[PDB]
Amino acid sequence: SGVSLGQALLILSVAALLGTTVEEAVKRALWLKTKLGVSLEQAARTLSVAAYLGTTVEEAVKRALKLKTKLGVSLEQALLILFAAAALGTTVEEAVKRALKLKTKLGVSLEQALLILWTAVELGTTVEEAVKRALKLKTKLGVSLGQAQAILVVAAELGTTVEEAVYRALKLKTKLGVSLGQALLILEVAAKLGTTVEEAVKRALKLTTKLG
Repeated sequence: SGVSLGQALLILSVAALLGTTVEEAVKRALWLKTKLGVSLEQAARTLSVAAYLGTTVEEAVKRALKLKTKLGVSLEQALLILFAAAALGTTVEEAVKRALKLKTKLGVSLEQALLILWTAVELGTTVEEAVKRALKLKTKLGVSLGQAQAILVVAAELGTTVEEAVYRALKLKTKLGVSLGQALLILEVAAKLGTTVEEAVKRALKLTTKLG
């Protein structure tokens, strides 16, 4: 029970994505988190997958649950599938094949594999090249693969070099005393909101009750 800064930022991003007020975004998210008994993050993510698919939230969930039972995955994983497949513009079976192809090939989570696939979409590169870049960062900065891919996409959303992205991220981790995760989040949210980092955070803090 409580809103970590992280959750708050995401919800901002959702509010943005839906194009609703952040009061209504958070109302919907907290309503979904209880109705489904998921994390708040997962509730926001579900809102964002439904939007991404151009569907209603029930419809998305109904579909996820047909993939949860059919493939024996977790709900979130089912949502990720749907999202990945959308992004690609393929079928779920194809998406699922490619992801379990990356999962085995690289020794990662299914979730990681999907996200790699989605990063590739955004970067406009091959999945081989995306993994390349992510492994380059992982090593260069001693960061996790997740971080690496995150940085990549954030660098993309900003329309800046990965170097400059890191600079600003690190600069926000020093200036504000956040983790790298948080900084990246903040950067992307602010870019999606079309505001400063300071504005985005102040907005996030209005929702933050827990201490991330």
